[PDB]
Amino acid sequence: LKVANEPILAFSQGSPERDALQKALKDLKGQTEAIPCVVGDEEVWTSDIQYQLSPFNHAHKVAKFCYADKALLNRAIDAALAARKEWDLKPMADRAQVFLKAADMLSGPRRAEVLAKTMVGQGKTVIQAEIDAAAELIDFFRFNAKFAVELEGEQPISVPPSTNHTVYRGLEGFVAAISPFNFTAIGGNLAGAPALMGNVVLWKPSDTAMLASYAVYRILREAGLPPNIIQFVPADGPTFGDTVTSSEHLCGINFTGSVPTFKHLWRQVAQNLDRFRTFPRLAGECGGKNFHFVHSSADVDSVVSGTLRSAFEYGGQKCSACSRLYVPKSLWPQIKGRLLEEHSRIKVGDPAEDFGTFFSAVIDAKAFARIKKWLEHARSSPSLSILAGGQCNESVGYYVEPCIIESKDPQEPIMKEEIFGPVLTVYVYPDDKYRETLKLVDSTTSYGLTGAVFAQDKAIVQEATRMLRNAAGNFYINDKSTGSVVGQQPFGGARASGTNDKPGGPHYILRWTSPQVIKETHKPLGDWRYSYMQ
Amino acid sequence: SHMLRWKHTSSLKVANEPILAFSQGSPERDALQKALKDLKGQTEAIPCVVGDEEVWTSDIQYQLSPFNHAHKVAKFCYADKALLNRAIDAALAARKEWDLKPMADRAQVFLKAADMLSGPRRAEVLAKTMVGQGKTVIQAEIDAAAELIDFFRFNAKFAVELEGEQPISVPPSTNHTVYRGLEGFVAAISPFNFTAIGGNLAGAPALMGNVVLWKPSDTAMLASYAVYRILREAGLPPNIIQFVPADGPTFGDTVTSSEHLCGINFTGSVPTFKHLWRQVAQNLDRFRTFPRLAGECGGKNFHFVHSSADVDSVVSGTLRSAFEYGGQKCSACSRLYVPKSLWPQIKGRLLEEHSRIKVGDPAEDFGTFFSAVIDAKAFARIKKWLEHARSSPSLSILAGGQCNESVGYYVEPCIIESKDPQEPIMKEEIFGPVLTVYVYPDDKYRETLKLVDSTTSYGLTGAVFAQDKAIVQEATRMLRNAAGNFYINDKSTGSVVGQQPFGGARASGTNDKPGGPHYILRWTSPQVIKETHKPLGDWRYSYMQ
Repeated sequence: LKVANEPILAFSQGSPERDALQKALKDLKGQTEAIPCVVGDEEVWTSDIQYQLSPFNHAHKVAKFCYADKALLNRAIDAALAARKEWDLKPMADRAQVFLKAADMLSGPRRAEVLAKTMVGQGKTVIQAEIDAAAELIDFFRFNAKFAVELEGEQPISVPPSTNHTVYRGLEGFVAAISPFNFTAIGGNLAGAPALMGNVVLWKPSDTAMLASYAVYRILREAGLPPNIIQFVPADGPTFGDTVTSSEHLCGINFTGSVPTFKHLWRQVAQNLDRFRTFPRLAGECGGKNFHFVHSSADVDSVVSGTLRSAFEYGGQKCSACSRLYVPKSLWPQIKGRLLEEHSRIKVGDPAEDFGTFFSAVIDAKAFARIKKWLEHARSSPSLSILAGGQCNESVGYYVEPCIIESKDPQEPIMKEEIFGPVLTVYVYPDDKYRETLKLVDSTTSYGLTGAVFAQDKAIVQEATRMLRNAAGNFYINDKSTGSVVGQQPFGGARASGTNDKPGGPHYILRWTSPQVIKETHKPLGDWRYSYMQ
Repeated sequence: SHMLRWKHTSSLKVANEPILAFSQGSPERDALQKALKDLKGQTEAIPCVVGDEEVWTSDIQYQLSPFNHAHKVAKFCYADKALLNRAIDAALAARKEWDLKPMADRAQVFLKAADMLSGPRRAEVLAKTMVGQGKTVIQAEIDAAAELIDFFRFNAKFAVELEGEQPISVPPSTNHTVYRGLEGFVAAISPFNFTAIGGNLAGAPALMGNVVLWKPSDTAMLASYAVYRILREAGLPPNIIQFVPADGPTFGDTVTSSEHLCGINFTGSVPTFKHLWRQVAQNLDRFRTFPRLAGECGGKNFHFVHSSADVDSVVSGTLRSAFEYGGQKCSACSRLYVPKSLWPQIKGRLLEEHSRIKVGDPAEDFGTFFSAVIDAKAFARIKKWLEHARSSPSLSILAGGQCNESVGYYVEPCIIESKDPQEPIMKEEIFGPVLTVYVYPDDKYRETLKLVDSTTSYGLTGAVFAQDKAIVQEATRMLRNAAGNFYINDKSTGSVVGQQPFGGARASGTNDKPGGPHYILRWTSPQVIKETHKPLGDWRYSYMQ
C-alpha cells in the first residue's frame, strides 16, 4: 500500500479551502449540538448532562452531552465484545478500507467541518486546526493502514514439509481509549489504531473536545465502521477508569493525559490482575517539560521565531511545547530584545472572527486557574521576573496573554513542572559553562519528550546530541520542538513522559496485535523414536 | 550542510542451525560422550559475577543431577541484596558506552558466541544441559545448541536490519530514528527447562544496548554459567550482563526497589509474574521511567483429534509432545481430545507404544526416551496428581502411574482418561509426564471445540489433527485465541526460531513472540532526530495577513 502525507493547505484569500472554512464556521455560530453516548447504533442519554463551551466565548455552549454511568459502560463492553470476533476475522485490508475512506472524507468534503469544530470547540486557530484535525488525523489513518497492511507481509520461514504463517490477531477483550482535549487527531488515533488491528474499543473522548471528537466518530461510522467496534462513551474520568479496570475483559488502555492519572490506571490494573482473562497492555503519552537549548553559534532569527511558535502556538497547550529556553549570555541582549518586540505583535483573540489571531483562549476554567497560579508564582518567586505579558481575563473567554519570564535559578519549580499554558521561562547561562548547562538540561526535569538545540557548529551539535540522548524522544536540530509529522517524526518519549510507543511510526500498531503463528505440516509424522536411540 | 551524518546500514544472512544426528561413530556423538565423561563425578563452583569479579556469599546452594541426585553438579551462591545493588550500580555505569556502540558491533558478540556454541562448545553445553537438567541428547541439542544459537543469530539479524527502518524526510529537513537501549537496567529471570531461554532473556536486551542483571534458574545453573562464560569470551564487555543467581523473592524485591529499573524479562510461573507486576506498580512513583514487563508463563495445551485424522501421526506426535523431557515444557500436550470413532485404534496404539518407552539415565543410555523430572518439588507435585488420579472417580489411569525418587526423580509416563472434561487435571498445569484424554462423541465435535477453548485459563499451544480441509478451517477459526502457537497435523511442542515465533496470550503471558522479528522492539526506546537545514521563517503564517 502506497501513501504520502496530506498536504497542509495555505488558506490564502479567495482559496477554496478558506471559503469552505468560513462557511463551516458560520455553520457553527450560535449552534449547540446534542451529542449522545453511542452504543452500537443506539443513541443513549443519561441524566448526567454536561456542556462543552467555546474557549474564547464561554457563553457559547457548542455541545450538550452526557456522562455514561457504570451500567451503560458495562453494557457498552458487552455489546462490543459480541462484535469483536467477526471484526477480528475480517481481512486486514477490509478493516484498512474503512480508515482509508474516512481519510478521503476528512481530506475533501468533511475538511471544513472538522477544522471548524476544532476551532470553535477547542479554540484552535485555522492553521492549528488544519495540522491537527485534517493533516495529522488523515495521516494517522492512511499511514497506520499502510503499516497494518504491510505487517501481514511480515511472515516467518517455511521449510518443507511445513508451512508457517503469522496471523496478526487483535487483542482478546476490549480496549479503553482515553483521549485529551488538545488534538482532535489524537482521539481518532487512540480509538482508531486499535480498531484497525481488529480490536473493539470504548472511547472516552475529552469533555472539552466533544464536538470535534463526535464529528470524527460519525465520519468513521459513515466510512463503514460497523456497530459496536467503537463505542462513543463520554464519562466522568474516575468512573470510566474504575469501570474499565474492573472488567475481566479489559485487554488494553490507550491513554493520553496526565502522569498521575496514567499511574492511577496502571495501579488499578495491577490491583485487579487476578480478575483479567489476559494481561492488559497499557500505552500512555504523558507530557513533558520541553527545552530549546541555544548555543552562541545559533541563528538568532530562527531561535526567536521557532521559540515563539513552540512556546505559544495553541496557547502552549501541547505535550511538545517549549517551556524552558536556555540562552548563552552573549546572545541574550539580542534574543531578549527580539522576543519582547515580537511579543508585542502577537494577537490573542477570537480565531473564528479574526484570522489575524496568533492564538486564542486556553481550553477551560480549570486550565485558566492553573495557569493563573503559575503567573502568580512568577510574581512571587525571588528568582523569577516577568519580562512581558502575564495578563489574563476570563470575562468573555479564558484568555491568557503569552508570558515570558526570566529565571535566575535553573532548578526553579517553573523550570520543572508542566504548565500547559503560554508561559515561557528563560535561563541565561555563561558562555563558558555551556557543557555544565547541557548537563542541567538533561538532569533538571523528570521528563523526556521533546527538545531542540540551536547551533551552527558541527562539533557542538554532535556533542549536544550525544549528551541529550535520553532528554528527548523527539529531538530537533535547528527547528522548533513542536509539530511532529506522521511518518516523519514518530512521536513520544520516555522518562516520565510515558511508555514511548511512537504513534506516527511503523511499530505503534504492534501494541494492538497479539500474533498467532500457525504451522501446517503436509506429510504424516514418523515414529516417536529418534535414530540416535537405536 | 548536514551536521549529523548517518551511515548506511548493512544486512545479515543467517539460517537455522542444523540439527545433528548423533549416529554411532559420528564426531558429534564421540564429542558428546567425552563431554559427558568430563562431568562425571564433577562439581563446579560457580560464583556470582559482577563486572569481571567472581563473588561468593554465605548462601551456598547446590544444583543436583535430576537422574542421580547424589551428584551435585554445581555449587553456587545467592547474591545478597548488597551485591545485587552493587551489580545494578556497576551495570548503570557501563550502560551509556554500551548503548552508544554501533548495533553491528553489539551483534558481533552474539554472532561470535553463536559460532562457539555451534562448533567447539557444542558438546559442552549439551552435556551440561543433559547432566544438570536431565535432558536426553536430542532435547539438549534442540535447546542448548539449535535454539540458543538461532536466538543469537536471528536476533542479531533482526536488530541490524531494524536500523534500516527509517522515517520519511522532506525538505528542508532530515529525519533519523535512533534505536536507543532503555535507560536503566533490565532484570532477566530465567526458568530451568530451556538453557536457550536464559540466553535469550538476558542476551536479547543486551543486544539492544541494555544492561542486565541475570538471575538464572537454580536447577539449570551449570549450563547457564557455561552460556554466560561463552558470551564473555565472545567479547561481551564487563557489567553488561551481571551473573547473579539469587533467592527469587529477594531478587524481585531488590530490582523492583531500584529507581533505575526499566524492564523485567521473565519466564516462569503466573503467580510470580503477577507478583513482580504488582511490585512495579507499588513502586511506580520511584522509577525514572515506566518499566517494561515481559512474561511467558506456561500453558495447559491441547491436541484435538477429528475423525479424519491420521492415526499414526496422532499417536507419535502426542507421545512426543506429552512425554519428551518429561512433559516439562510450557508447550507440552497435557490434554488429548479424541472422537469415539477413533478411540479404539488410538487407545490401542498409545498403550502399545507406551510399553516401549524407556525411562532412565540419558548420559549412560542413549536409548532413553526421557529421564527424571527436574527436582524434589516437581516430583512431589506430580506424585500428588498421580494420587488424585487414583482417588478421583472421574479419572482412570490407563498406563504408567508409578514413580520412584530413591536414585533420581523418576516418573513413568502416565496416560489418564477423564470422563469429565472439566476435571481439575484438565485445567491445571502439572509440568510432568501426565497426559489426560477425554473422549467425545463424533457428532459433538463443535461443542467439544468450544470446550477446548473455554476449559483452561491458558492460551499457549495447541494442535488439530484432521485431513478434512473444511474442518481444519473451522477449527482454526474457533481456536484462534486458544493457542498462540497453533499446529495443524503436527505436535504442539518444538517451535523453531524464525519459523514459529513462540508465545501465547490469556494467562500464558504478554506474548512478545521471542523467535520472531518484533521481540527486540520491547527492549528499545526509539528517539527520532529531525535536523533542519534552512533558517526558519517568520512566526506568522501567510493566511494571517
